[PDB]
Amino acid sequence: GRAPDSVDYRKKGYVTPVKNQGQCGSCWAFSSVGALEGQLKKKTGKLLNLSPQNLVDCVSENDGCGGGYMTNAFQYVQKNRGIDSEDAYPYVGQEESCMYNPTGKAAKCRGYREIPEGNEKALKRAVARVGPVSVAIDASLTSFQFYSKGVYYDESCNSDNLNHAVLAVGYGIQKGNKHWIIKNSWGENWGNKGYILMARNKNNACGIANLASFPKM
Ligand SMILES: *[C@@H](N)N(C)N(C)C(=O)[C@H](Cc1ccccc1)NC(=O)OCc1ccccc1
Ligand SMILES: [Cl-]
Repeated sequence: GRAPDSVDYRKKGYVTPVKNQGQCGSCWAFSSVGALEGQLKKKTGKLLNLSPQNLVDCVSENDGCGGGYMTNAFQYVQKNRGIDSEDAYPYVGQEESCMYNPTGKAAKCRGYREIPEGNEKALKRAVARVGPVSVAIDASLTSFQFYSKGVYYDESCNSDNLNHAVLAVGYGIQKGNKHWIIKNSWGENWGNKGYILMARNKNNACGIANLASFPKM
């Protein structure tokens, strides 16, 4: 196909530093801003930390630290005509009243698109064509908690048990094992400096391609 065999948007400067969401159920907000940060770098050449807090406080269809959908975050940025920067709307790991200000607007959104349910070929073509893509996974296993290196594969991962939201920032192959390059929001001391390589084309391992989406900019 058109899509490269390997792409790593970290090497292209599309990916901001790894964040830590803390105990707040804001994985959906980190996943959403990571996809928007990628599109902002692609469309403008600038990499900026965007505000997950803006989403936690202001996306009324989501439950703040109580969880949320990435699609509701992209719909909010579009309807709201903006999202603020992290720097001036910082992450405080607790739900507060919405303090969105358009003077601090750092990005806009024109809606979102969904990858077809369970289609890893279509997720690869989207990551190649678009950039980083928001994904939901089964991150429930202790093997995931203690991940260090290599390509994560666990036969106990359940593609119908989506319980965490992360960001696919590329894909490739390592020691013969195809992978997705996944940015987590558990800080830089988790995983491989905050990243995990997750098995690719292993029958939608951990449900990586079951609820993937990206923003239009
Ligand atoms: C992350 N820290 N966190 C608590 N999670 C697991 C969520 O927020 C999940 C992420 C997710 C997204 C899509 C599919 C599967 C999992 N979202 C979630 O639990 O949404 C619940 C919700 C509550 C209120 C309004 C909308 C959704
Ligand atoms: Cl979602």
